[PDB]
Order: sequence, then C-alpha cells, then structure tokens
Amino acid sequence: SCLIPENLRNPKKVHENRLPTRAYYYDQDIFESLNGPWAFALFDAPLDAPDAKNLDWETAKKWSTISVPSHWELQEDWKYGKPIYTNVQYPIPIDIPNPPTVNPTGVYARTFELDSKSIES
Amino acid sequence: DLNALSADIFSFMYPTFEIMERWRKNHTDENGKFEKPLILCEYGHAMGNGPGSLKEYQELFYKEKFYQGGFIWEWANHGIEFEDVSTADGKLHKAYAYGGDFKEEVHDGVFIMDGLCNSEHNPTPGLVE
Amino acid sequence: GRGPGESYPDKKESQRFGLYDSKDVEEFVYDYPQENGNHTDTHFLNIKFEGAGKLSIFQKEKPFNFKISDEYGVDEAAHACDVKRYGRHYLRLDHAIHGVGSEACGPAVLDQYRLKAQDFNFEFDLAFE
Amino acid sequence: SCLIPENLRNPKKVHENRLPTRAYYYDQDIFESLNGPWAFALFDAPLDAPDAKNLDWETAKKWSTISVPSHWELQEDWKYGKPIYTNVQYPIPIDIPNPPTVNPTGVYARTFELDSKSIESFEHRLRFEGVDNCYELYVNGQYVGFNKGSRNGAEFDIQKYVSEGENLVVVKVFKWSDSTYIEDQDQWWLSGIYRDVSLLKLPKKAHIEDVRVTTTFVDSQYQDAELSVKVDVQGSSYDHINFTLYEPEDGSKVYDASSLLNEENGNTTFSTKEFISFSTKKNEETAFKINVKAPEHWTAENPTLYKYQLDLIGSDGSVIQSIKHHVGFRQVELKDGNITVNGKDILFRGVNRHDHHPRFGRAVPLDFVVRDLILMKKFNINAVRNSHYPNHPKVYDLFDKLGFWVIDEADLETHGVQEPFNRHTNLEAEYPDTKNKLYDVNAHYLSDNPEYEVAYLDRASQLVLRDVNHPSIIIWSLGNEACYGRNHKAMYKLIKQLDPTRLVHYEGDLNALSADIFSFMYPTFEIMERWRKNHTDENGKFEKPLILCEYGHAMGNGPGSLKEYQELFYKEKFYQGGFIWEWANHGIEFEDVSTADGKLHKAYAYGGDFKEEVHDGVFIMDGLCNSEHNPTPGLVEYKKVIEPVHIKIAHGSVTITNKHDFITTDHLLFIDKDTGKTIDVPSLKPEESVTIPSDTTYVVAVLKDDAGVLKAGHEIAWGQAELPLKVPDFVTETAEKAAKINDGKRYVSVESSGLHFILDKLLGKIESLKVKGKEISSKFEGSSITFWRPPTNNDEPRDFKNWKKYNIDLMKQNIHGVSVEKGSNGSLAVVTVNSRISPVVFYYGFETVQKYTIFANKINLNTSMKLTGEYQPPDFPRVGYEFWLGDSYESFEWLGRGPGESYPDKKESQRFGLYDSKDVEEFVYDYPQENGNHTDTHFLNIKFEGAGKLSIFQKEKPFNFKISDEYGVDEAAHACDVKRYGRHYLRLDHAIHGVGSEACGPAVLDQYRLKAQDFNFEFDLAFE
Amino acid sequence: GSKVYDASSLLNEENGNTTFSTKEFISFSTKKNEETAFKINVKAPEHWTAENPTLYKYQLDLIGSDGSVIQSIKHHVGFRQVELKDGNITVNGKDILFRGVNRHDHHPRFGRAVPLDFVVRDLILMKKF
Ligand SMILES: [Mn+3]
Ligand SMILES: [Mn+3]
Repeated sequence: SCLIPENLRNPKKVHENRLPTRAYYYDQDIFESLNGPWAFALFDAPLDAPDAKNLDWETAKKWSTISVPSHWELQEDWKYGKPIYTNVQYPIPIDIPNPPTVNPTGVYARTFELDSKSIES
Repeated sequence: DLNALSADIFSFMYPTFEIMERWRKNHTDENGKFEKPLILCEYGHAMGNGPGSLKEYQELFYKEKFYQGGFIWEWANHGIEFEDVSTADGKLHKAYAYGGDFKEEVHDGVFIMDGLCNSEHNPTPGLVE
Repeated sequence: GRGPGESYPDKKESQRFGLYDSKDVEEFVYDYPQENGNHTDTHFLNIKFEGAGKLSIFQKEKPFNFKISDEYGVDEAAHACDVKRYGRHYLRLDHAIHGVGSEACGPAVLDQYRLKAQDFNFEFDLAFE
Repeated sequence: SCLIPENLRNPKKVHENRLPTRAYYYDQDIFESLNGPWAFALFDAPLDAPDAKNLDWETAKKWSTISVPSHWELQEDWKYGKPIYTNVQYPIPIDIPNPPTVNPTGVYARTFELDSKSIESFEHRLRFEGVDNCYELYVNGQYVGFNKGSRNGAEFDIQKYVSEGENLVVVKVFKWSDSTYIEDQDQWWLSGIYRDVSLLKLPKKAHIEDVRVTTTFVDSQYQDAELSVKVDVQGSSYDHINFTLYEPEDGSKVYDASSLLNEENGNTTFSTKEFISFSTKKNEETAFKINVKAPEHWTAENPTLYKYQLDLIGSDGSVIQSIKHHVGFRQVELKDGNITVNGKDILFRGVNRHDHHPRFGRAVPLDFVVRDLILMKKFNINAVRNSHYPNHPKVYDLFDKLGFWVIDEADLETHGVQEPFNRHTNLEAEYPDTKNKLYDVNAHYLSDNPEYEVAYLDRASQLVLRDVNHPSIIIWSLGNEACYGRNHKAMYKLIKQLDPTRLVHYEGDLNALSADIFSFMYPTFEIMERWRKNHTDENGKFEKPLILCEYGHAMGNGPGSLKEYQELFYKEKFYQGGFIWEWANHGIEFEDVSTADGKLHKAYAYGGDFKEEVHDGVFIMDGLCNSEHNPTPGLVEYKKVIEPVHIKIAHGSVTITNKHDFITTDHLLFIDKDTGKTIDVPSLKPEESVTIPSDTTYVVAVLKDDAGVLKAGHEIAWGQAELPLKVPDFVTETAEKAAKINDGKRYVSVESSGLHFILDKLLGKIESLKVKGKEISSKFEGSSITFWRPPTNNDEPRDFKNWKKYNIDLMKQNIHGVSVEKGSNGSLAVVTVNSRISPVVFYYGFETVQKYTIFANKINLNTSMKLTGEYQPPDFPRVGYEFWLGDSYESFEWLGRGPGESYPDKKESQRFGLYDSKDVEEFVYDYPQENGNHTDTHFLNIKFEGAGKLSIFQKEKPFNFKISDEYGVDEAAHACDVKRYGRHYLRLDHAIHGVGSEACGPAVLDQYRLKAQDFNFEFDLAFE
Repeated sequence: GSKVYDASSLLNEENGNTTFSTKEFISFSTKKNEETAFKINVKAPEHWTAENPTLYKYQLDLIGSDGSVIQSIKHHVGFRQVELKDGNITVNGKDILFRGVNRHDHHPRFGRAVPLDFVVRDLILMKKF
C-alpha cells in the first residue's frame, strides 16, 4: 500500500529515535514550556501535507494558530471537526494493520530561541 | 486473563453475586486457602439513575477475605459542552453531548453518561449513595 | 422521611430520616432526562399553600413514595434543556415504585426491590389544616 | 480611645517598616510563593486576638486552615461571614478617624524552611500583593511592621528575624481602620489576604532594587527616540551593568492564555535577536541614555514591544541578577489641548474594570483576567480604567502585550461623606457641571483634611512607583469621588515629580486645577456641549480636553443611546471618548430559594441577598457582561457603535472610512455578503475614506489572519443598505366560500371550511381562532390590548413610577358595542368591536375600534385607538396584543433585526436578515426584567407542528414582537424565580418604549420615547 | 499523612533557590569511582498508606570534582510494601479493601487535555466521598 505511509501501517514501528523511558521528575530549572500558540494546518491525508524537510518558518508563519495543548476536535466553532463517540465498535474498517487511506493529518510548527551559552552548557 | 495465567490477581467486571460466589468456591480449597483474590475492576455501572444494590455488593465484600473490593464504573460522565436546540423551547441552550449529538456515522449514544459525577464533574445521587 | 435528596428502593440508605423542606434542597438535574425526584419511605408529606396553611398526606400502616414537580416530556427529551414544564405543579403520590438496579451494564434490579405484578391495597388520608 | 488600637485610628500611620515602592518585576528565581493553606482564626475585635509576640506554631497548628489568597467572607458555608454591598453609604458610623470598636480581626499563621546557605546567600523579604483592610506582620514572634492600602503592595525586610530551620509568619489582619474612610468604592466589602504572598530571595552582596525606563521622541515628527534606562543598585560588590535591547516583535503577535501567563524561567534564553548593546564602566553611574533610530511605535491598536535584558555583573564578570522585560516606544503629551500619544489625539473606546470573580471576589485568578481582556478585544474595546484602584501587578504586562490605553487609578474613594448630606437636604439629582459645589461642603472631612495628606500621598506614591514602566499606562488618576481638596493638589505635585512622562486625571476636580484633563461622568449632551463651548476660546483653541471616565451606565437592559454619544465623540476634537460603566456585574454565586419552584437553585447575589443592615440592592448588576463575565446585549451593542471602520451603503455605493487612531485597514478582508466574493479596498490611513460602486446590500470587515488574541475571520465592522418594507406575496383566498355566522347573546361564531373564529362579545376576547390546524387565542387579563412591561433597571427610578402611578398595569377593556356583518369583497365576515380601553381609577383611555375582517386563510385586524380624557400619562411602556399559541407551536422565524433582542435606542448591532429561533440562545438577565423584544420586524412566521406556518405582518411599518414562556418577571429577584406557563404566548406590538440609561444617567431620549398619542395600526394573520 | 493541602500547595512547582527541607534524618555519600547506588537500613519508619499517606522528602545531589551541585532531584519516599500473601493483595502485611472508581481523563470543554487544577478537583471530591 503505497498510498498509506509505511510507518502508519507497521505495528513494529513503535518509535524512531525515542530515548529510553525513565522515571518522571518535573524540574523547573530543566523544563521549559513550549505550550501556547503554534502554527497549524490540517490536511485530508499524509500525501497532502508538506514535506517538513522543506518547510520554512516563513511559510508556516502564514498559517492559522492552534493552542498547545488541545484536541483539534474541540476548537472554537468546531473548526477542525467534532468528537466521535464509540464504545466497542471501531470507527474505521478492520484491515489490520492498515489505517484508512483518508487519514486527517495535522502539521504543527513553532520556533524557540537558543543562546550561544545554552548549546555549550 | 480469566484464569490469571499471567496475572497475580483475579478480576471480574459487573458480576452477579452468584457468579462471584461460584468463582470464590472453585478457587478456595478444602482447607479454606486461596492462591489469588478477587477484585471488581468495574462494577455498579453508574449510568443515570443508579446504581442500585451497592449495598448488597458491599455486604459481600466484608463477608469474604477472598473479595478485596472494587472500582465502580465510572467517575464522571464524558459529556462535552455544546449548543443544543431545545425541543421544549425552540431556542438555543447549553447542553452536554453524548453519542449522536455530533452526528457520527456510528456511535454508542448515551453510554457516554455513565459516571457517579455529571459531565461538569459534580456529584450525582450515585456518588452520594 | 428520607432526604434531603431523592431515594429509591435499592438506592435510599444514604438519605437518612429527618424532617425536610423543599426550600433547602437543590433538586438534581440529570444530564440525560429520566425518572428522578422520588422520595421513598415517606412517613408524611405537608404541602404548603399560600395564605391557607398545609395539606397533610399520609399512608396507613406503611411509608409511601412521592414526587412533586413541574415537568413532562421527560421520556423524549434528549437533554435537560429539552424538558417541558407545565404552568402548575403536580403531586405524584405512590403506593410503590420499582427499584433502579444497574441493568444498563450489570445485574437486573434485585428480586426484593422489583415491583412485582400483584394486588394492591392501600389507604391515604388527605388532611386539611 | 484605648479600646481601639492606636494604629487603626491614625491616618498618618500609613505603614511601619515598609520598604520604598519600586517597579514591579516578577522573577521566578527570586519569588517563592507562600500561597496555600494557613492556620487561621477570627476574633470579634483586636483585644480578643492573641499577642503575636507569644504565639507558638505549636499553638497555631491547632487552628482551622484558610487558603491564601482568598476573602474570608467567601468561604465554604459562609464560615466567616457574608459579603456586604454598599454603593455610596459607609457601612460604619462616621467618626473620623475612628473605626468601629467591634472590628473583625483575622490572625493568619504558617511556617517556611530556611537553609544554612540561604541566609548567607540572600536578602530575605516578604511581599504581600494585597490585604484588606490593613495588617501587622510578625516573624518568629518578632514584630516586623504594619501596612495600610488594600489594593497596593508591600515589601518588608525579613533578614534580621529569620532562623535556620522552621520560620513562623503571623499576619494580623483588621477589617476596619481610619483607612476605611478612603476605601469607599461602590463594590463588595471583602476582607483578608486576597492576593499573593511571596518570600523574596535577592542576591545578598549586590542586587537590582529599582529600574526606570522612559522613551522620549527627540523630534516633532516622532521618528528617532531617546531610550533612558536608570538603575538603582543596592550594595557594593558589583562591577557594572549590561543592557541588551532586542529586535521588535510586531503588535500583531499571536498570544493565548498559556503564553501570556508563562512565567519561566532561569535557564530560558530570553531572546537572541540583538539590536542594541550597552555596557556601563566600573565606578560609573548605573544609568544611560541611548539614541534609537526610528523605532517601531507602541500603540494600543498595535502593541509592538522591544524585549530587553538588564544584567548586573560582578568583578569576575558573572551575572549577579537579570531583569527580562520589554520597552514600548510611546510618548504621551498634552498637546494643543488634546491627550496625545506619539502626536496623535487618540479616542478612547473604553470600559471601567473592577476586580471581580463570581466565586472568589477580588481574589481574581490571572487566567480570569486574561479572559476579560480577550473578550474586550473581541468587542472593539481599546482602553480600560482601573476602577478604582491598581490591580494585581502582573496584569499590566497583559495590557502592554494586548494593547490597551490604561488609566491606572489610586486606591482612594471618599464618596460616603456625601450620604448624610444628600439625605438631610433631600437631594434629588447631581449634574457633572454643578455637583462639585455639593462635594465642596464636605471636603474638609478627608480630602481637605491635613491629617490625611500623608495617606493621600502614599496612595499616589504607591500607585505610580509600582507601575511606572508599563507603556500601556498613559494616565494616572488620583482616585474617585473623593471630593476636592489640598490633598489632591499635593498628590498632583508629587506624581509630576515622580513621573513627568504621563498625564493626571481626577474627575472630582471639575476645573482641573490639579489635573491635566477634564472628565465627566454620565453627562447629558447639553452638559457636554456647554462645557466644550465654555472652554473653547474665540480662536477655536482649548487648553484641555474632555473624556467621560464613566458613561452609558450598563445596568440591565441597556444602555440606550450609545449611538448618540458616539456621534458626539467623532464630531468634536475636544471630546476624546469615554469609558462605559461597567465591565461586568459584581454578582456572587449563592444558593437561592425559588419563588417559582419552592426549591433551591444557583443564583447571583446583589445587595440584600446576604441580609445586610444597609445595602444598595441591584446596583451590583451594572455591567456590559453578566456576573459570570459573559457578554450581554449591552456589550454586543457597544462593539457596533465603537467599530473602528465605518461602512455606509447607499445609492449603489459603499463608502468605507477608517476610524482607527493609528493602524491601516490592510489587516482587514472586506466581503460582499450578497455574493461572497471579496472587495478590493485600497489601504486606508486613519480618517481616509473611499467610495466603491457596488450593487451590494451588506458588507463585512473581517480579520485576514490570527493577530493578537483574535482569529482569522473575526468581525471588526460591518454595514448594510437600509431595507425597504416589502409586503410578503401571500395570496388571500377571496373566492366565495359558504360560511356559517352565529351571533349569539354573548359569543359570536364564524365557521367555514378550515376556519373557526369565536369571540366573546362581553370581553372583546378571542376565545379561539383555528385556521388550517393552527390555533391562537387572546392571552386575556382585563384587556385584549396591553401596555405593561416588566420594568427594566432603567425604568425603575422614573418611568416605572409614572406607569404605576397611572395604573397602566391595570388597563381595562370595556366593550360598548359589537357589530357582525356578512362578508363583502371576498370576505367571509366582518366583526367590529367598539370599546373603551382605560385603567381603573382614571378618566384617560382609548376610544377603540377593532375591525376583524375574516377571510378563509387570513385575518385582517385593524386597530384604531383614540386617546381621550383628562390627566394622562406622558408615555407607555408598550402597546399591542397578547396571544396564546396552540399546543402545536414549536418554533418561529422572522425577517428583521437579530439574532438577539432589539429596542428603539438599542438595535443597530442587530443587523437585518432572516432569523430562526432555533439558532439563538435567548439572553437570560441576572436581574429579571423586560427582555426578548425584536424591533423593526418585517414579518414573523410561527411554525406549528404538522400544520405549517402562520405569517404575521404589520401594514406599512415594521413592528415589535416577543415570543416566550415566562411571567412573574416583575417580582422575580433572580433568573430562577421566573415562572413559566404550560404554553407559549406571542406579544405582538405596534410600538415599544426605548431603554435609555436612567438608572444612572440620561432618560430615554425624546425620539425613542413612546409618547401618549392616538394609535392606528393594521395586522394580517396569514395562515399557510 | 494528616498533612493539610489545597490546590495551590499541591500544584506549586517551585523552585531553584527554594530550600526543599532542613529536618535531616539520614545522610549518605557515595565515593569517587564507586557505584552510584546504595542500600540503607531505616529504623522503624512511618508507613505510607492510602488512609495515611505519610511521606519522607528526600534530596538527591549529583556532585562534581570542585564539590559543587551539578543537579538535584527533590522528591519523596513512601514506606510501603505490596505482596501477594496467603492469597491476598497485601500492603504492609494487611489485606486491603478497595473503595474505588475508574477515572478517565475528561473535561467537558477540553476533553483529555485536562488542566491539573481540574484533576485535583476530582481527587478532593473522591476523598470527600
Ligand atoms: Mn436537546
Ligand atoms: Mn431569587
């Protein structure tokens, strides 16, 4: 299935490059929040989303913003859809391990500042 | 994992007293020893007016060392706030959505509203009981 | 009788006995409209009329059930705001009421709480001050 | 008075050992929160409270806890009393400067841990953001100091008193003091530590104490500017200071609550887009002046900010302390008689905002304040007045970042000195041009009292010095309604010495002898105009301008005539706008017993609900937003009248005028609503306009992109061509149908295929009208034409008194003759009713003729009402029919104004269109009153289940209507007290009285009053 | 565990210069080039239990050659042992009883993006019931 990206239909692709899980401790001096407004665009499926290896901030600047954290089905005026409730039944067809081809894809973008000393320290 | 082949505990959801009692008896040996206990990971479904007979479950919990209690389902209704058109009024009002209100192709309706607390996470008579 | 909140055969024990005034109670609004507001094990009920005192109501030899409300269209109202209201209140004065159980997901109302089909015999007094 | 402690009755004891006020900067590394649960006990008076010099933690441990911050009148189960509402009147006896002897005293206690290294490394302070009314402070059983000024901050040096290990903080808080006399704001009386408490750890050997930042343009063309940064460094062990200004972030920057409130952090790199850098030299002044090439201006319409970092640096070249804040390049002047920012004479589109939350009171979560301001921006507001005190210090960065013109106001109100005078002299009215002579009588008690000078100066000093560095603040105000005296003059001198960069406001000073601005509250247009003319010389020059610090009182249904105030604002350069009173209702959430139900319901309290001895009732509920801080129709209307772009559509032309002070229209997308295609609008500068030929009826001005706290597509302005009244194309059945007419002794029947008309001739009542499955009948009590409405808050002081006096609520219809004839021109029958409609007790009334022309599918109702008799009312609330709707009734739809309610002087925000009742959440007033009317209604369709619609239209003029459920509105204290019928009614009205702002301000204007006169109007009841 | 908390003190996240505690009980140091781990015997510590959540605060410091603090972890220890013992779920030797609920992440407006403030609200209510 070349119309569905490989990593969305691979049960073994649990992550790529994720660090090993460790015990959680919040530390104010270490943790710096990136919550707030991010540039955001929603696409019908992966193939309509831009290549992120070529996405400028100059391009993403022009998008609407969404606030992180939040679900995109819970926005002012249901801008990016509405919530779906199912109990037992899957809301997709069962074709393990394929997801549906039309697969809502949201691209988030924001920037942050880094010091000369920061990268060194 | 009914027989806890790879668990340390037995667990039922929404069991009948008779079913609890069958299990107890089939897992207590002649000496009165049991190898693993029973919890109710989900019981006393709290949907709407109810749950009834929390009393009878409790009496059972206190009577047998083999039972170690339960966790009622659920803490709070999953209602989402939205604008509803009133069937009484013909006008727009704040309400709490369950399946169908967002016009899903497939949904499970009012099973969203199964908490001891309402959608605003405030106590119902269920929690009080 | 039992209060301050509602009570049902298998959902009543949290509601201790005492003298209760409707003015002190915020009656519970269900997120999904359904049977509500019953008071079980009622010894007597006083209904206050402006400028004319009270009407006392009691059932002979057994406590009774009652509901005083405003509401209708409850069966088909999808949300609290869909509930219709009359221009006057009614009294629902009941000899008996079915239990509540947890059958939406779990056991049916237990036998001793079911309002089984049978003969009914009961006596009420409507005592006017 | 030895039964009252000396410090609670000494106007000069403003504080003991409080540090000098400095510019506020929050720093996460320095600030350590002491918020949370504290040991707390309440005592009847000071003499019952323990001696804090002997209070153990072992003893205080045993008390109940209260959470800081919070008011003690707002606890679970009203444990420590209930809120008290007074407007003008003091809730205490006036015996200046004594407070009452019985003076609620709350003792707070908690502990905190201190390290060995901590005491060595840092200077330790306690900072209290706000405590009401005043307090003495103890650490480890030792007196630290005393403080007055409830909405001001305070820092105390704690170094001498602290130990390694556990440290005990004890705060003794008093409800009343000599300070109470100057804290008489029209608001809730609430006590306690209601704002943050912090432990500050400053670097010990040297630290930054204070910073002053000013931006002065060098030139009359406002290009190059001088940035002046002066630093006060405390201690010897430092080398110099560094300063970095970063490249600007445009005011169009996108924010949300999370990013606005983010407080991080130590290792967080503030910015790296360097613009200017400066270093000081060893042993030289820790201050400097920099020339800045053509910087981006800070404006409320475009709050462009330059971030900066100020570093204190030691001998080893390491950073001792950093301040990360911002600079807004802005200059305020009094120039050619106008308040001027960067050379431009600005317009205030403002509100007064108190600190209020429906559950927490004046202890407002910052989250909630952000909510307020986002809403303000969403509704075209550009300015706020801090009525009547400074807010939490963190709020001012919010103004800086979002862009508001801010009047920061001293915590000083004296109003209550007038109340005994008002009652003794039976004073009926105060007017902005003359009322100062009344206040002059009592100024000697406080504002002209030398004993209070120190206190008055303290309120000024505290106000200015805490907030000096916020570009959003352009005006300092000396307080509110405190009369006028020497103390105000003293405050003015001090503020100008402290901060020459801003202007001074004080409304109590009519002639602005010690203010830079003129200010009125609730003035009449005539009064505004008298003032303008008396202060403009023969050349057209004025020395100072006029603002309305309070106007358009937003209490309940209203305010009316915002339109007429605005027209005035735009017409004269001398007027620079106003701030409406108020932002939001001050309602406190509580459990109410229902008058409708007999049951308990959530409601919002105003005066009386908490059973005060003395209170001022419903004057709590005077906001554009309700108690839950959500928009009312007031806010909706205000947004429209103040829209910063005018769109006028006439004669095949759209004229667009830019009404901003600074920004262009470039950020706006103009949509032709009739076609959906956008309109190419040239970039318009302030006051520039353009006419574009178009066939359009309806043009909208909308935001192109997310900017600030607003979303793409957000409506800023709009315009419509006026809509002619068109008769619907309903076909009346004029074919000849056989019809049975039964004219009985009392009742008259007209029956035909699909039609049933019964009238009670004795009453003039329609018993039943059923046409094609659709039924109505008259909602009858005395009369078939009624005049009453549940009085608005504005109606109460005068119009209601008149309407009650003339028994308008008891209008009766007395039938004189009924005429029944067979149908003529396609007609089935004509029933004509002659009657007198007059109230009991009275002569005046209407000689009335009601002609019912009955067709098979339509009923024409002609009403002729001739005003007759002596001793008439001036005006009526309303005039029209009331009809019960059949059981079939489900919904309605109308052509006219919407989606919300509308009234003669409160309607323009409600554009024309086709509206469906199903799409509208009808507004619930916190205080039940006249609501739900729709004015300028072209036609109304009432939908009946399974039987289609009934169409209703008035001939030759648009009409008024209300469809509802409700009654007992007059006497319902709260929303939950409103009663409801088992069926809906239609209130179908020829005309309705305007709304005005008379609860505090001008009566409904003449052109909006429903004057007593003859009424003649024709309605059609067309059945599908 | 009888310690008094509120939303503010439960959620307080501060801070760098804040002195965690100073009521020292036990101290341990590791030696250069040795395992960065250890086992300590603790004399009759206070038990952590759900009915009494007694906690020992601790501070763990990473230390450089110059003896300065590279990084700190400030957390707590709850002295508690869970076992399967004679067929029962056992904490500190005691066969416990679950008085429980299932709690999903839910907020009526934000969904699964629940403010911590709101979670605290949930748990206070649970304890109150
Ligand atoms: Mn509904
Ligand atoms: Mn009430």
